[PDB]
Amino acid sequence: STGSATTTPIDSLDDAYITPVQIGTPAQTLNLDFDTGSSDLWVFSSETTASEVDGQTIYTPSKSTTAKLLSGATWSISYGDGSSSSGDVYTDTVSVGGLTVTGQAVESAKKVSSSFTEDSTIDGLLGLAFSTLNTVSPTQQKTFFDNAKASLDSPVFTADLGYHAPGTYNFGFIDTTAYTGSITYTAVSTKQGFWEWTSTGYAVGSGTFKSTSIDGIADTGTTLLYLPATVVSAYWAQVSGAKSSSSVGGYVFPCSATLPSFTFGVGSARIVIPGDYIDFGPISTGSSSCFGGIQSSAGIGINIFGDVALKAAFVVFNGATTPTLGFASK
Repeated sequence: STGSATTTPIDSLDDAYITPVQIGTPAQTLNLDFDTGSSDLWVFSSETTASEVDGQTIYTPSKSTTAKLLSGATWSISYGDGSSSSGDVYTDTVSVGGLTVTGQAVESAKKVSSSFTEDSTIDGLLGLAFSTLNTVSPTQQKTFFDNAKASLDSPVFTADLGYHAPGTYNFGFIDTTAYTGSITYTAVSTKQGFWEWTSTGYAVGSGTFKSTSIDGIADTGTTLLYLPATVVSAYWAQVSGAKSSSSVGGYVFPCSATLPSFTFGVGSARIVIPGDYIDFGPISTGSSSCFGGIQSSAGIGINIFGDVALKAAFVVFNGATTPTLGFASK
């Protein structure tokens, strides 16, 4: 089997991407944030505290003939941005892009934090990291990918995120029309439950490439590129008037600037992030200070190749017995 679904930016900045997902029978279509940095499939639901729902589409298990309470199971998750959610669990049929899993754990939110409530465009998350991170207790549950894997033509999924445009998530096949040149594969460590890999270095603009190992995660659920402070300082030093602002919470730059590109290494290959991808616009409406898309990881504990980086590539998440990542230009 295979599946193929279009993923769409939620706003003009590409702050996140949503992908329609069919849950239940008859289908209830929710728009979920596919997150390769977490491992829970959770939804706004008929159980979510009413004051915490503001425009999201909800899953109502009582209207699904295939929903079953997963008795005794609960979940609770906290993300890197300080957001959180928790609730109980159903199993139900879940389809993405024509690929169906029966008996998928669908984590129904009873509580969500304010950042979720305030984002009317995101109806929940679909985690695509390793199932070792799934938060369901007392019986940990599998991700949609892990449940689909054995049925897929190839045990892979791919992320092809657009810059200010829709893109695609494919399951079970690699669309050889979707990228240019060849795919470079690199090793993955699953020790922390992430798609964790080591970049071979970076360049700023037309500058020389610096060979240096940067361990980090491929995380579709993170907007920005978070790298070591040395790397980030070297990038922003090439932008007149850029500075780190403790009041704003990262590097800002004059909206009048033209940003340089940023290159990262994948083995001997190179992915170039155009400068425009690094512009996240005014810090507040009408400001002439703009927020940067490359930020320091120093206060996180891990480097994160988020959407800024991943949208410059065609990315293969190879879930074979020994997982690997692949990157191609496009």
